[PDB]
Amino acid sequence: PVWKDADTTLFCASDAKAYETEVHNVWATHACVPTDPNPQEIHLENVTENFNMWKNNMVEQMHEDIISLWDQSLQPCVKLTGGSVIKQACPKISFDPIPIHYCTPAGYVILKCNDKNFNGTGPCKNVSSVQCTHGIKPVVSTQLLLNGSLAEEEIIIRSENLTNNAKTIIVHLNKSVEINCTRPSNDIRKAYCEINGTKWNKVLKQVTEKLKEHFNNKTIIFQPPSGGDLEITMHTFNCRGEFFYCNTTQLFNNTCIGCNGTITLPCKIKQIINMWQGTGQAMYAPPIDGKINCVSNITGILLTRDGGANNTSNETFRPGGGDMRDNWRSELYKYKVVQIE
Ligand SMILES: C[C@@H]1CN(C(=O)N2C[C@H](CO)C[C@H](C(=O)Nc3ccc(Cl)c(F)c3)C2)C[C@H](C)N1C
Ligand SMILES: *[C@@H]1O[C@H](CO)[C@@H](O)[C@H](O)[C@H]1NC(C)=O
Ligand SMILES: *[C@@H]1O[C@H](CO)[C@@H](O)[C@H](O)[C@H]1NC(C)=O
Ligand SMILES: *[C@@H]1O[C@H](CO)[C@@H](O)[C@H](O)[C@H]1NC(C)=O
Ligand SMILES: *[C@@H]1O[C@H](CO)[C@@H](O)[C@H](O)[C@H]1NC(C)=O
Ligand SMILES: *[C@@H]1O[C@H](CO)[C@@H](O)[C@H](O)[C@H]1NC(C)=O
Ligand SMILES: *[C@@H]1O[C@H](CO)[C@@H](O)[C@H](O)[C@H]1NC(C)=O
Ligand SMILES: *[C@@H]1O[C@H](CO)[C@@H](O)[C@H](O)[C@H]1NC(C)=O
Ligand SMILES: *[C@@H]1O[C@H](CO)[C@@H](O)[C@H](O)[C@H]1NC(C)=O
Ligand SMILES: *[C@@H]1O[C@H](CO)[C@@H](O)[C@H](O)[C@H]1NC(C)=O
Ligand SMILES: *[C@@H]1O[C@H](CO)[C@@H](O)[C@H](O)[C@H]1NC(C)=O
Ligand SMILES: *[C@@H]1O[C@H](CO)[C@@H](O)[C@H](O)[C@H]1NC(C)=O
Ligand SMILES: *[C@@H]1O[C@H](CO)[C@@H](O)[C@H](O)[C@H]1NC(C)=O
Ligand SMILES: *[C@@H]1O[C@H](CO)[C@@H](O)[C@H](O)[C@H]1NC(C)=O
Ligand SMILES: [Cl-]
Ligand SMILES: [Cl-]
Ligand SMILES: [Cl-]
Repeated sequence: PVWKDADTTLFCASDAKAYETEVHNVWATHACVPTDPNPQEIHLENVTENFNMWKNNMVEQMHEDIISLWDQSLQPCVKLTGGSVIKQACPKISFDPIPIHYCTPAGYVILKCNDKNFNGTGPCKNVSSVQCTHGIKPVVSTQLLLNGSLAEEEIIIRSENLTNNAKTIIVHLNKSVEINCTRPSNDIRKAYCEINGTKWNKVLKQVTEKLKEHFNNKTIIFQPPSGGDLEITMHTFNCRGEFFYCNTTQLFNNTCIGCNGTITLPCKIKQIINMWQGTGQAMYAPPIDGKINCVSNITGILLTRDGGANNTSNETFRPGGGDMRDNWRSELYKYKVVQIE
């Protein structure tokens, strides 16, 4: 037994099939080990550990991994960084995120919180020790968290500090909503996403009811973002190498709270991108021919609540995003690196 909170350089593991030209497979082929063929978490009886997803170095180390992965894979034709114009080739590559694991070196270990209602902050009773995390797809996106895990029971909200309106709110759905996005073949940048309105409006109600429990039964309002750049104002994600920008006004505004068809969101495949890894912009080539389709699971929402509403009866929320660290936080919340003393 015995341990103390600390961090160390982690290493990764994946099922990266060799020869596969998919850029996540080739990055994990040369940078990760094959996953443990025989894991085993030694359950710790009557233990109580304190976690903190918002102050966790694991998400920082995962962040630099995805920065590096994206930095070797999808290379932009022209990168406008720091005021420079570093040009390149931009071969249309194969893109499809693979689950990645994070495993302690000898001398350290990860603790996993098995409390089904754990919100990512503070005490946890059902603690267990693991050598690796689990298969985590590094899906880069804003507004909506796609292709992740779901809450095991009720809807969990996650925030470093709910009263602080500047701290991001992560909503962990206990049930996914299918997002189906397509770019029909022969405007080649014209695309759309289909969401079944009955599913979405239902879980959006459950979210608003759970959100009500954490704001003194205040009226909960869902409005679209208060301006900014397109990466924040629209649900942005990457599908088969193409950067999709989808207008989600029909989701935080169609407050059907004669409306339960299939919501069709408008989308544009953008070339000039505002990077998430930092710095500035990236210019990619026009989309590949053929039908560009990706069907993903909506498993989380990145929310931000308006400030000066203390003296009112409403709490308005808008979809957030931009810091991919919160995206990794959405799956690494239950994990925590401890060194054995
Ligand atoms: C977390 C921030 C990142 N950052 C920014 O400047 N921006 C501003 C930019 C527009 O304002 C949008 C950036 C974004 O999230 N882009 C994006 C790109 C592709 C896809 Cl697929 C996606 F889902 C999102 C966020 C720099 C800084 C080092 N970091 C703190
Ligand atoms: C604690 O979590 C583990 C993980 O599956 C499992 O044994 C069970 O859900 C919990 N144990 C108890 C005794 O409740
Ligand atoms: C989407 O969600 C369903 C049910 O929640 C699940 O069975 C399925 O495996 C998920 N798909 C992916 C790609 O994770
Ligand atoms: C999800 O959690 C909500 C609580 O906000 C609950 O009302 C609902 O029944 C749950 N649904 C599932 C499928 O777990
Ligand atoms: C998270 O859970 C802890 C312990 O149950 C509680 O003290 C804290 O207020 C919760 N935070 C949020 C944002 O729900
Ligand atoms: C009122 O606003 C301040 C910031 O201006 C914030 O610190 C405080 O938490 C708010 N009141 C409540 C009850 O949250
Ligand atoms: C949470 O936010 C409020 C509002 O600014 C602040 O007064 C309070 O100190 C914060 N809590 C912590 C633990 O920092
Ligand atoms: C996704 O949309 C395309 C185009 O509308 C359609 O052909 C396909 O059947 C849809 N799939 C799902 C699972 O909704
Ligand atoms: C919110 O409203 C419900 C009514 O369904 C009530 O039972 C509950 O106590 C209220 N919560 C708070 C924190 O006032
Ligand atoms: C999204 O579409 C609505 C119309 O439904 C429009 O008013 C809004 O400006 C669009 N969003 C952006 C960021 O342009
Ligand atoms: C949706 O929000 C936009 C502002 O972004 C506004 O044009 C429109 O009136 C809203 N829709 C509804 C039904 O209120
Ligand atoms: C709308 O929902 C009702 C049940 O609430 C269902 O019977 C009806 O078929 C739905 N409408 C459409 C067009 O699917
Ligand atoms: C949406 O999903 C619900 C299941 O929650 C289903 O009953 C309904 O028929 C779906 N509507 C459409 C238009 O696909
Ligand atoms: C989500 O997973 C599905 C199935 O693996 C895949 O087709 C889709 O492209 C993924 N979505 C994103 C945004 O990576
Ligand atoms: Cl191993
Ligand atoms: Cl060019
Ligand atoms: Cl309103």
